[PDB]
Amino acid sequence: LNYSSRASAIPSLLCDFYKTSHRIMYPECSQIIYSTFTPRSNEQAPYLTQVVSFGFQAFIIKYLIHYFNDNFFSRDKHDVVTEYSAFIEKTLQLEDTGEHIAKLHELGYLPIRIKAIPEGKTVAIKVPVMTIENTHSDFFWLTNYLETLINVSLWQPMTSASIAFAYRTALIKFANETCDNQEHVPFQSHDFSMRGMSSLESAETSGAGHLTSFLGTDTIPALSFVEAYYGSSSLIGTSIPASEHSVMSSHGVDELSTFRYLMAKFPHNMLSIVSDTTDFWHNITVNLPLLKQEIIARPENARLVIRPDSGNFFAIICGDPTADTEHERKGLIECLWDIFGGTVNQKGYKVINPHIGAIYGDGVTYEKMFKILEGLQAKGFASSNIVFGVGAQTYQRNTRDTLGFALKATSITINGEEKAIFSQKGRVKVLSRDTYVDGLTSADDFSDDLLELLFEDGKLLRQTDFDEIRQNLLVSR
Amino acid sequence: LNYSSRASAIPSLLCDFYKTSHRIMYPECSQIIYSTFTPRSNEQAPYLTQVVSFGFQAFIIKYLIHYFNDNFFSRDKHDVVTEYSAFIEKTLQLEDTGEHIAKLHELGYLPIRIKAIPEGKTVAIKVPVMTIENTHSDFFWLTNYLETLINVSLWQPMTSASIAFAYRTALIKFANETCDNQEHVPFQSHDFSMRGMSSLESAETSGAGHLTSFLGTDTIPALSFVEAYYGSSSLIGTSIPASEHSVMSSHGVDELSTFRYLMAKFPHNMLSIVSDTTDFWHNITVNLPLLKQEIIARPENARLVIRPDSGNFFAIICGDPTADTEHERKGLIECLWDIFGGTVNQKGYKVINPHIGAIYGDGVTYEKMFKILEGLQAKGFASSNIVFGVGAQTYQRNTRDTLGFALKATSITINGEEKAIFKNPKSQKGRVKVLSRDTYVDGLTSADDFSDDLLELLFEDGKLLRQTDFDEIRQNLLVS
Ligand SMILES: NC(=O)c1cccnc1
Ligand SMILES: NC(=O)c1cccnc1
Ligand SMILES: NC(=O)c1cccnc1
Ligand SMILES: NC(=O)c1cccnc1
Repeated sequence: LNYSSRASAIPSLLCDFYKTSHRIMYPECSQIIYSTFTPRSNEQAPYLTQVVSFGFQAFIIKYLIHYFNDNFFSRDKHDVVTEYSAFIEKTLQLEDTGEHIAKLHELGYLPIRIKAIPEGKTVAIKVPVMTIENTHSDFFWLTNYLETLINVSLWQPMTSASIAFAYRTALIKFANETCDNQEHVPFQSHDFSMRGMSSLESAETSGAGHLTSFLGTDTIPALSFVEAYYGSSSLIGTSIPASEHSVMSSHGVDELSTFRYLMAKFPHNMLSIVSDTTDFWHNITVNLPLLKQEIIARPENARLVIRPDSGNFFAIICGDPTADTEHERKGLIECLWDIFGGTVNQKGYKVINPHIGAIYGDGVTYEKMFKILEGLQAKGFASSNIVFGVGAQTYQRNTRDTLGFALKATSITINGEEKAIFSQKGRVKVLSRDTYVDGLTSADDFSDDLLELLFEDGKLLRQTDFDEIRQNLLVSR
Repeated sequence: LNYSSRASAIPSLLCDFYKTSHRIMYPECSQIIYSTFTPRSNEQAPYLTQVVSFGFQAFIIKYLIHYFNDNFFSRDKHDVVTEYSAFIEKTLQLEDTGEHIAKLHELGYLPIRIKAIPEGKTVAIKVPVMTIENTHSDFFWLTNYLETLINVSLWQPMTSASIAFAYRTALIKFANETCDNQEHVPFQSHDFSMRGMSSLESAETSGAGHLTSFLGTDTIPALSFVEAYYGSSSLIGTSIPASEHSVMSSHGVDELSTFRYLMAKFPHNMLSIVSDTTDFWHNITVNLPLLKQEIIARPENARLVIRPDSGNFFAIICGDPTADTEHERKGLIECLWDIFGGTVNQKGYKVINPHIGAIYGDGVTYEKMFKILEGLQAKGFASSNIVFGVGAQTYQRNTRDTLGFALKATSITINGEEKAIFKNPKSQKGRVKVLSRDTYVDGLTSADDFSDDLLELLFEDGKLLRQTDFDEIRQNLLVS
């Protein structure tokens, strides 16, 4: 959209250094490189059984169209080539005249053709999600030249999106046993991760990935990102006012006043109050009873949400048999049940008085979330009683090997002959969610391909919005 | 910095959402918020015993100066404020006039004062590396508001630089035991990580951190990133021509031909050839002897470097005693020793013929690198015989909890009184002064001394007050 960052990365050198040397290492009369992008393995995260296609549109627009147009094709040819040549002389000591860079510049666009799975659709592990190839014989080198830029910018949004989807899967499973409806699920995983992401750019694409399965986020720039590259008719994401530790302790030690003060500031909004700044169980067992009348007086769409931020994840929410105190043996959810109202649903699980709520957002991971819900189900509490603030220990603590993303070349054309290069071999076609076929030539029939032409020769050929992406994911279930 | 990328982040909403609700939550007559950025623990990575200060200068310039000048202060004001109000309107159903945003805009600069450890200096775990506060009473909320952007963009460069330092420390330690000199050390950790970083921005700052201790990198944007924000007189980074699997297999299964083809293409440069596309040990035990004559004829400055990319990291390099074949029972390094020349140095370790080299860059981690070097020294091989391609399993496989980074507010001024704020569910209180490398004092007020503070004033009221270049950073780190 209408803002801008100053950049240093040279468009024609947006790669691993060694890719500059590959053009002349290729056989003579090389014409076409065909490559595949694949989530090859989930042994490091077996709960990720579906890979959610997400991020391509943003990547195409930001880098392949805008970054190259703004900083390469728009600039003067002589300056761009002289910079490339000069770099290769200082760093490495060889004469590269950059004549291939100039030829590309004269072309005016990337002779690149990309097919990808529609965003919001999902595929099994080991199924290709993207293919790329060059469309002009002189630029065989360009396909793999772009390998570095492709997955430095795409593996994170898909891993985030696929993690979000797996969370929702677990949350729906629990709602089917403990809850009469699933109205709470779009809000049950709230993105907390921004401050712990490795950079703002990683915060936008990972946050955007979370928004494909959930409405709750604290990463405002992820909202702005989804709006700039995808768009939707309704609100992209939602959030609530919430206190932080500095706010609580700046009000001193009488937290009974601070609770009351903060609740007056947000009379008609949902409001989270971090409650462990001084003495958590004092807040829960002493001040919450004193506030009960004021709590239940607030409108239902303005519930007070209690946020612990310390102690063992399971014991705080579900309780510790190892005692000393019953409040510690019962845990937060049972304590709120004792204090405030509640009902029992058709499925037979306790639902807390909807005037009070609870959020745990302290290093939340998938197995911690799962254990907590298993804990609550065992005590007879509906899974809708807890919200999870999901942070960097979920969305930052990944690598390209979480789902095993690799962009590997699988077919080459030399002197008019196409040969498979060595998983997959040759050109690929995706038949369903969990099956694909390879060993294909460019003459074969791709009519029934799930991979959809996306970008070719500088043009975005097919555009989606975030409403379509989210609908595609509903159907995926 | 003569390029630009298109941006989506709204300057005045560039934060955790709940920070927008915090301004009206603070006590009335709040004036100054003072915060510290501290690496509190290395329990998750005990090999990181020192924190390398790195990344502040670039962050200040890119974001606190350029991004806010380009996208906020230079913009309209009515448009900038209306955008903020409308967002608050959509998302909180609350009516915020955006006056505080307008007051910021009328000010023309961030009323912000920042002290930091000079870049390249080093600090013990648990010592604050940066403090920030507001310089204008109306803008207490601004300190709070910037917490999210500060560590979304600063913990990674410091963690990468701190990892690089720990690597170099280990390599120097081994070079001291096994090697006559340590000229090999600046190239022994080569940055492979770019494709495995989570974004280009993270690749730039992590790669920059790597370049503070090492010259070898494949992350071209990390070089030009260092160029733009720091500058350097000496060489920032270097690399060599090297093949990839797609190059090898497009030539087919006759790799002996391919080797000859590739080394003919780069007769006057060092050249790495990935060697496991079809049959690794066939290339090692058959093709390398057939090429020995051709290899050793190449110039000093143009060695061939063999790149394994599969198998067990230790077994490939150091050998597997349980293995069924003699070449596998010894390592790649002993095999290269048998095939090509070698000498024994003053320290008594074998140094392979410098016409041939070896690089391992397949999921390299600090203990993996360490185990391999124990492997080679146990065999009597100098630690200089191997180069490590260090990838995303080192620089992407981190979180902010690797070094325990936390940005906490420690002092608030309310109605002209400074109060320590803290939680007791590090726990600093008040203003901090770093007395030495490994010690600081914290119960301070703004009236105290602060002479000779290791945290040195860096940015104030829109101005970068103190700037370094990449040479000073490397010099500080050498003396460290
Ligand atoms: N209470 C919150 O909204 C929050 C957001 C991000 C991180 N921690 C807490
Ligand atoms: N209870 C919640 O949905 C929620 C959302 C965001 C932050 N804290 C709590
Ligand atoms: N051999 C190399 O230069 C290299 C660079 C990046 C990743 N893998 C290998
Ligand atoms: N310095 C080296 O040996 C080397 C090997 C591979 C890639 N880059 C550098």
